[PDB]
Amino acid sequence: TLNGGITDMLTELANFEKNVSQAIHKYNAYRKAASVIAKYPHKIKSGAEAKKLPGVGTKIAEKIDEFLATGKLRKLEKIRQDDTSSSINFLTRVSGIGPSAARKFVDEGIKTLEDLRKNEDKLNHHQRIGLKYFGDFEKRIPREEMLQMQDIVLNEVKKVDSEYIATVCGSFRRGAESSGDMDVLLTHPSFTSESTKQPKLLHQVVEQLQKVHFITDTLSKGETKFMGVCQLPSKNDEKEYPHRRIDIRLIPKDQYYCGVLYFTGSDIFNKNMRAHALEKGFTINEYTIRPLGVTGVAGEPLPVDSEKDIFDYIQWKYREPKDRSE
DNA sequence: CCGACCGCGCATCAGC
DNA sequence: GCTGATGCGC
DNA sequence: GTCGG
Ligand SMILES: Nc1nc2c(ncn2[C@H]2C[C@H](O)[C@@H](COP(=O)(O)OP(=O)(O)CP(=O)(O)O)O2)c(=O)[nH]1
Ligand SMILES: [Cl-]
Ligand SMILES: [Cl-]
Ligand SMILES: [Cl-]
Ligand SMILES: [Cl-]
Ligand SMILES: [Cl-]
Ligand SMILES: [Mg+2]
Ligand code: NA
Ligand code: NA
Ligand code: NA
Repeated sequence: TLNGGITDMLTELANFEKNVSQAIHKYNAYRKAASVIAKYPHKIKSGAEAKKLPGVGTKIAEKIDEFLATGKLRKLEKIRQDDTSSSINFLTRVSGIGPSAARKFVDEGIKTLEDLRKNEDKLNHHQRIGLKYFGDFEKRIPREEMLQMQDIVLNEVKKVDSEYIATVCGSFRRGAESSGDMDVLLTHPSFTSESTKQPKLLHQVVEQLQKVHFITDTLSKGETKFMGVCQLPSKNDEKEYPHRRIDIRLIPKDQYYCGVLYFTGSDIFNKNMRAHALEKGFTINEYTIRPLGVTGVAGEPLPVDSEKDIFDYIQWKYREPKDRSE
């Protein structure tokens, strides 16, 4: 919040480039700058001071001067007044509707929450659930509620097979007092990078969760990735809790650390760390860390027995989850 | 300059 | 049916 | 939009 004005501005510019301009790199450029400045322990007094941080170049430096001077940015004021941009931005807030779909809907006159509702026939399954819970997915989840959700999931998973290990990751694992959703890493001895000794490993869990009415909907589902909706049970006479987004990722047991590193994030932190890995000659995904051969082709998985082993490989001092919130 | 910008699962489409 | 490109998301 | 070679 120290530099909240500036970071909000950069985020708005990032989302604009992503949703309207469909310019992913400009999007990521603004995000990075926002991230670097959010972490900066001083109240920025000028663009120049900001340019000193990696990620802030000449352009963002100017915008920061304009912002610090007037408390606003013309580029944004104009964008806010543009109907197409505003429409596209709004629609992209529905889960399942990205930049393309949003622009197409607008081409059909479907630009508001009202238009989306009377045109359900024009939405795929995911987008349909996104609209249904449009308001709920906008609410944050207090950590207290994340703890109740954690307890349900672990206990339910345990009932299916005592050997399943479910680990809540994402911002929750990073210690956040509130999370946008719940992220669950799931492992089972029958599933290793070596073999899948038992089928329906993810299915059984999803099934058990739906049975106790925890999982309410399904956006998408595969052998290793589940993307849906869940809701805590409410007591007698009390207003029921909001529906929450939930992701469940089944990863080979023997590749847990690369998996938990990945799911703990943050997303930006992962991008920076993977980028750094490359510079050091490695490549990192959710399954392994491999060296980059002379020809650039990835080599064989390197042995890993902790998240720290991954950090060491790329010559980075270990960073506890709570400090990976970039 | 100017090329790189992390890496991957699922849903959906077009071409065969 | 399949493979691959594209959208969307984590 | 920013950066490093
Ligand atoms: N390499 C990558 N990894 C990624 C990426 N997007 C997401 N992720 C990883 C890291 C996230 O923590 C994790 C969960 O995804 P989530 O969106 O839930 O992020 P949280 O950190 O939990 C913030 P919250 O608002 O939900 O509290 O998935 C990506 O582009 N590239
Ligand atoms: Cl771009
Ligand atoms: Cl503004
Ligand atoms: Cl691992
Ligand atoms: Cl791999
Ligand atoms: Cl921590
Ligand atoms: Mg999350
Ligand atoms: Na800079
Ligand atoms: Na969306
Ligand atoms: Na998530």
